[PDB]
Amino acid sequence: YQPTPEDRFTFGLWTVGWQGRDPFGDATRPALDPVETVQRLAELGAHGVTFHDDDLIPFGSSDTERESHIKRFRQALDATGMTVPMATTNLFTHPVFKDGGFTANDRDVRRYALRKTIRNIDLAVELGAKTYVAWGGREGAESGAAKDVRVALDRMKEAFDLLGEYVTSQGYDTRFAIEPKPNEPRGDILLPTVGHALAFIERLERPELYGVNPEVGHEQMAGLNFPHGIAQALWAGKLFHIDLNGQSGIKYDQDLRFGAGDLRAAFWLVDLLESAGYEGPRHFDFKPPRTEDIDGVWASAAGCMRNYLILKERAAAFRADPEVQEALRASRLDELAQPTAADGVQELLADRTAFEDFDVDAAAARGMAFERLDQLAMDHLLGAR
Amino acid sequence: YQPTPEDRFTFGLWTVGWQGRDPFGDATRPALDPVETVQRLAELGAHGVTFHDDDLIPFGSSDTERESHIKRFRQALDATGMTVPMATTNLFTHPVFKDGGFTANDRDVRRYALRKTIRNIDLAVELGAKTYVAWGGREGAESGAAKDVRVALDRMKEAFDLLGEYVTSQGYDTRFAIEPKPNEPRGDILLPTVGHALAFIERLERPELYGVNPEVGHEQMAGLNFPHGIAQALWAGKLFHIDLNGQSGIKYDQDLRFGAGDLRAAFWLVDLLESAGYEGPRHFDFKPPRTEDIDGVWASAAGCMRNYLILKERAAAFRADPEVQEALRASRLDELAQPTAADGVQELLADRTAFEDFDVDAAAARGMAFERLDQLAMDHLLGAR
Amino acid sequence: YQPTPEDRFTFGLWTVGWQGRDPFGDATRPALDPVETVQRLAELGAHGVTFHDDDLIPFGSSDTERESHIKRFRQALDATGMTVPMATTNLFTHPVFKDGGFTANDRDVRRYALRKTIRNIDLAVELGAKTYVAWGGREGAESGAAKDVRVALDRMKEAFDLLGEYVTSQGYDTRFAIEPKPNEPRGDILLPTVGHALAFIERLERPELYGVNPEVGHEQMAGLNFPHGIAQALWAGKLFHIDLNGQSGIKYDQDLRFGAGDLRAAFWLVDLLESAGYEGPRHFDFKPPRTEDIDGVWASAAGCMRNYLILKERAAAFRADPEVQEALRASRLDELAQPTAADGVQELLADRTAFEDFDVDAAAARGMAFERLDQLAMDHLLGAR
Amino acid sequence: YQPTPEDRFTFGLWTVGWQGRDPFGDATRPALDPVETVQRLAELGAHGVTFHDDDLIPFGSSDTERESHIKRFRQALDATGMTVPMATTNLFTHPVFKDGGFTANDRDVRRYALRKTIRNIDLAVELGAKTYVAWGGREGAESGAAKDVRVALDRMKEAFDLLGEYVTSQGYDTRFAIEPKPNEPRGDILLPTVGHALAFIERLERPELYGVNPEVGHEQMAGLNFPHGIAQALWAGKLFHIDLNGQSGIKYDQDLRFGAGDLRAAFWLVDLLESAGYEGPRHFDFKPPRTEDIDGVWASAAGCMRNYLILKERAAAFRADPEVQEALRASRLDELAQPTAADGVQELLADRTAFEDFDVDAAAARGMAFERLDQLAMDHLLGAR
Ligand SMILES: OC[C@@H](O)[C@@H](O)/C(O)=N/O
Ligand SMILES: OC[C@@H](O)[C@@H](O)/C(O)=N/O
Ligand SMILES: OC[C@@H](O)[C@H](O)/C(O)=N/O
Ligand SMILES: OC[C@@H](O)[C@H](O)/C(O)=N/O
Ligand SMILES: [Mg+2]
Ligand SMILES: [Mg+2]
Ligand SMILES: [Mg+2]
Ligand SMILES: [Mg+2]
Ligand SMILES: [Mg+2]
Ligand SMILES: [Mg+2]
Ligand SMILES: [Mg+2]
Ligand SMILES: [Mg+2]
Repeated sequence: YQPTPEDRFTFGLWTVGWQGRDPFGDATRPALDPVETVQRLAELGAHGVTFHDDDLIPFGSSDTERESHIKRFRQALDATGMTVPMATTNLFTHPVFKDGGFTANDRDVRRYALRKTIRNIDLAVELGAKTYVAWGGREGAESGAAKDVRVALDRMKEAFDLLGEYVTSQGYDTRFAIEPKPNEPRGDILLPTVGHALAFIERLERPELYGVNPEVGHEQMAGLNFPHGIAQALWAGKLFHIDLNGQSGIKYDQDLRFGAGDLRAAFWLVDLLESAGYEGPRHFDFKPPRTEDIDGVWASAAGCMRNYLILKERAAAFRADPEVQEALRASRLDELAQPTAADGVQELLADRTAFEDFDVDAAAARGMAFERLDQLAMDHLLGAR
Repeated sequence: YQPTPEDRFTFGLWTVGWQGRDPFGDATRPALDPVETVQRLAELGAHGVTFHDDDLIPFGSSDTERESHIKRFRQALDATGMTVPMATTNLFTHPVFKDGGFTANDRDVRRYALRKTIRNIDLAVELGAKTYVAWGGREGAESGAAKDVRVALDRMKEAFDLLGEYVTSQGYDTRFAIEPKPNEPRGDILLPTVGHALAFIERLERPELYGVNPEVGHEQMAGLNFPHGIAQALWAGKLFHIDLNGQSGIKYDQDLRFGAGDLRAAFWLVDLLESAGYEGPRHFDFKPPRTEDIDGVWASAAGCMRNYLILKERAAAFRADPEVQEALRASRLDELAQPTAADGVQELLADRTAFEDFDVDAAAARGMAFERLDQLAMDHLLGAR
Repeated sequence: YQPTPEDRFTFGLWTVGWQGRDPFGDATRPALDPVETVQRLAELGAHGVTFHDDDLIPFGSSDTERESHIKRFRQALDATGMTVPMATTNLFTHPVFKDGGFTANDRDVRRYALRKTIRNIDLAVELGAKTYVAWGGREGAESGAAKDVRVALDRMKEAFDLLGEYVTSQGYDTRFAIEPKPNEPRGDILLPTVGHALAFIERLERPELYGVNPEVGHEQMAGLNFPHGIAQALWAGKLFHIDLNGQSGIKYDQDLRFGAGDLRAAFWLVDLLESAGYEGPRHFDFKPPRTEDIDGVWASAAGCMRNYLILKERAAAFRADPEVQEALRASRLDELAQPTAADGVQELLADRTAFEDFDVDAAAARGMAFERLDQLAMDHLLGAR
Repeated sequence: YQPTPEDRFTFGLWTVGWQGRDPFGDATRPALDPVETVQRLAELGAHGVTFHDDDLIPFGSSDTERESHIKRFRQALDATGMTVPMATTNLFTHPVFKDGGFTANDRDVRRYALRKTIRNIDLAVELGAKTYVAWGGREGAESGAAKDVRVALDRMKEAFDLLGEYVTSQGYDTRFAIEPKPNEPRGDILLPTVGHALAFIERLERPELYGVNPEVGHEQMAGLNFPHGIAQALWAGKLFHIDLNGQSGIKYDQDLRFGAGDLRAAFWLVDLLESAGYEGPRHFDFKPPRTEDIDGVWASAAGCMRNYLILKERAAAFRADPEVQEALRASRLDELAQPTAADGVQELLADRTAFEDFDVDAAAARGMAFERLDQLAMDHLLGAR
């Protein structure tokens, strides 16, 4: 279960780099230099790194000091072979984005938001990123009249159509992935789930430029089944990126290392990613618990990739097992793939077997055998098979 | 706060008609005849009624006894002036729909599902319904391998495209509203929120025939802000119907009378429905708590409409108040309506005031005054103003 | 991983005998004869069965029909060597209970409830039950003024006090175990968590005759840590019995088979009970899904036992592992067991190294080494180690 | 609805003094001088302020700087007639606490925590505090093996026992009030609910020196009924103090102003405390949103007091209403107060009307009349009545 760069595992600079501050405490670890992070990650067997502009270049740096940062970073990438698949904007930390970035009530703060973003898009594309994520963590409200949602969305649609026009005019090959989240730090964040984000993308001027970047713990802060949501992102053809971590319940977002939190949901997400051939980076946006020192950080981080590869093995052994292939026919998972009525309406209506002569009760009593199948999955996760 | 038929309040036959059975208990009230329900509701001041085929016509009734039911019902409507704005199918109760209706693994049960639905669509349109709701309460799973979600959705899309073709061929003016729900009775239901349902409708053959039918308690079983979701259904132009009730938390769906459960969320939903000019029925899909006898039922039911009209008054007094109109300018809710960059990209990029010369910190310190505004809403809800 | 009576695995008649009617669903299974259930669970390796009074004797039986159901049950237990370690009363199915048993507002319903419980305490004793469970499913409320809850804690205590007087006047060697649950079938239930039941006991006249019977799913309904809840109850000496099952987070109570739901909490639970030296029943309170026929009912009751036995084996190996031992030392679980200040408050107060010359910066710099310890735990659970 | 000291409304220095840094956000406000806060809260009508040791005296101060901060604070309290009813210790901000204070695995951190608490018990006593709050925010865990929780309940009890010995050896007229919280800043926190804190107290050497300090938001984090939780604590005689605020369901702790969040639970809370005759502080533990400047900080601290006073007035009128009295009788809240069986177990057992000749069908047919009683309650709250 040794990670190699062929596995496409990537991490955020801010993940291993998180210093330990939370609503009730101060930093527990030092600030990590992005060069030591690149180097360490490459020795852990990771494939790449990602970044918010303010992880790389500390807010309000001039162009000198901006260059000095990018250059020492670009040397650490060249030397390691590490790649930067995705980058993003910090439109949440500075006191100025307290009521948002793209949907801030103040018109000045909103146009700025966008200048800060376009500036970083040019660094991302230079460094090789093919996805540009946008997590609108400040777009929402703690009270009902503070934000009119129909207009704030007109604004959000305008801010994305503005970005879609600029990439189109510059000829970049970059695509945007919108990252939904139900709450935290705002009381309610706009586009709270993968569903909302999928529907919102269909109202942007050029929908094809836009997908989602789901995050495990996010959808589970809404008590939702993450593999189910990802299957709908896949069905739409909109899983551009995926953020992986752990969450132990409906509570504040924990950002545990992946495989921690809900373990059976972690197994079905690996199973689905792998059975549907997801190509993108397996990115860990997670937070080494502030109880740890730096050794615990790279450890927590190695554990993210270990559990991915272990669950990957158990999901392939499950799908491969003849007895489970048989168990799927027993539960009629082959009949689900069958068209309900390729032939059509006229045919269905006419069919007496489908209503008039249909023995409902015989059919009611055909057991689904779902439990035999789920214990086979349980033994395969546990390696009792 | 006297309900009149001009207020468009409507109820389900199964709401006041619910006998009191739950996962741990038996019926506490008798079965209510749909004629006594029509009559009683009209005397309460309601505008109309709705129905699942099996509320009206008891499952497997022949055509004689089917006619006998519809006719005595149609006489109670004629005599009262009561209207039937919406109807639907019970694709959840009978033991045969234990693994779904439209996405049942068994192909036979699926085509049947549809015959049962098309049959009822013809009764609905005859009776004057303009919306046909579909609540797929059995479409989901309690375990990961029991349902492949990408295929079950291909099936769900096919089942809806099949219905969209039949209305198109018969020339009916009926539209479909899809009702999302996170869970219960299935462990995870497909299309768990308004967001998911909006995005799914964009992949049906004729999207224009389809909207949502949100339900208050549903989105709050996902810990989500219901007014926020409804604003996105409105923005899309997809709020075809709305189901109103109460929910006191993330737990089993309670179906409390409306205004019960989350009261501040009830005030912002009325405020939004009214400020955006929703035309549809104000439908109460709720359940008189089984502690009640029949007097408690019509009482609980009258309380649904009372709280709608009381909250309606407080929302109009809030929007009307000069001091609150002033409070909205103070929080810059007028600037949210303003285009971010009608002029465009070139202009924004060039603008030094929007990035290069922008004083972030002055702007950071412009307080939002959100709290003064939310206490003004609080005094208006409470009638301290 | 095949069970035998040595494992003390038990199952209520109500669990495999669930007919599958839920809020929106008719029963999908035929009732099971009790005598068939003790046979089939004996053949799968069970220790014995438990029951509610109205599980074994139909409500209303008459008092020769009762005689008969008891003789048949007795003979089947004697035939298989199946025990009856626990029994309980049903104070939630019949409508006389719609407002509660011990705390209904109607006095005469609290008298019919108290007398009904004493009838089954006598029978339970004759059959060999040494624990009597009390789950007040209907005690609680939907609205605020409906229940004065300080006077309801008065009526709860009165009942449990008279029940204690009753069994001590009889010389009955039996103890009570109160089962908490936060909600369902009531909006909120009285004594909603483990901590709430434990606190109530201390105010009873004979605190020693009472303990707690916690369920996995009930504490998970409130997002609590079920292993921690079990540890506080063993710390208090009050874990008299337990109900094992699974639950996928905060929603309706599903009662999935033990092992399903939060699989790592089931790992951590079995590590606790086996380490604890808990020697009461491993009782399963689960429902086979209504998707399942009677074969699938037996694949799910066997799944319960199998999951617990894999889990015991994985937890046993985790704790025996040299690696894990060194990591526990590294995370100072041994320092946690040394007293903070056995040297009294006076030498603590004069210990200048406890404050004045405590170095908080060398103490704050130390990593806890919990991510590495938890990854060794994940490795054992997945059979990677 | 203007407050005055007669209303005993208090506020920690940490509440209006929150600078607004959250998980993803830098502080949006300047720190407040303590002396400015007692002045501004005195001018709004407060009773007094509370503090954590490191709120009044900066961590690391030196032991003349400490002298000075105490003298300045004293003089400002004496200037305004502001009291200091409660004080607490900060065992959660500094990294030495990252694994806990009283239950860190490191022994020497449990010694620095115990000594730090005793330093502030002395100071609190001199200033007039008759309640000492203990919120173990960092006591608990993120992973299972990290904390043996039965040995952590040993270390918790040891600390609270030595603290009891300390204050009785001193003759200090002060009592402790343990504050539960389910999670944040730890994945799960020890003593997570009211019931869990109440149960722990009974095992201490001097149960009488300890009570509970529950917060609205903390019980709501677990979806519990906060009015019911407060009623069990007054039933046990243990409500020593309270923290009032608001929370919109299950998610991170927001600490909204009292009145916001679950407005009807705030109604039902104030009905309980005013009916209860609770005469301790009405303490607000809230955060003005980080959206707000310092004027908006004061519009939110004034909102707290105003909401409680409207609510007291609406609840007072609900209970005084003839209509409500008759409805309470109709829902037999008076029968709930008559003993079930004051006539002992023996005449209960021979009362043939308690069982043999109890008619369960005429008892089951009776409505509880709770929807009508709850709608009269909704009418009072909205000022419709
Ligand atoms: O009545 C016994 C109780 O254990 C059980 O059936 C349950 O857990 N209800 O939720
Ligand atoms: O430490 C005192 C405690 O009351 C407070 O600040 C809190 O409620 N934390 O959640
Ligand atoms: O700002 C980038 C974003 O992905 C971030 O890591 C997040 O989702 N925190 O909740
Ligand atoms: O089947 C119609 C549907 O609207 C139903 O009332 C529901 O949503 N129960 O959860
Ligand atoms: Mg995140
Ligand atoms: Mg993310
Ligand atoms: Mg519903
Ligand atoms: Mg509905
Ligand atoms: Mg149970
Ligand atoms: Mg249960
Ligand atoms: Mg507090
Ligand atoms: Mg708090």
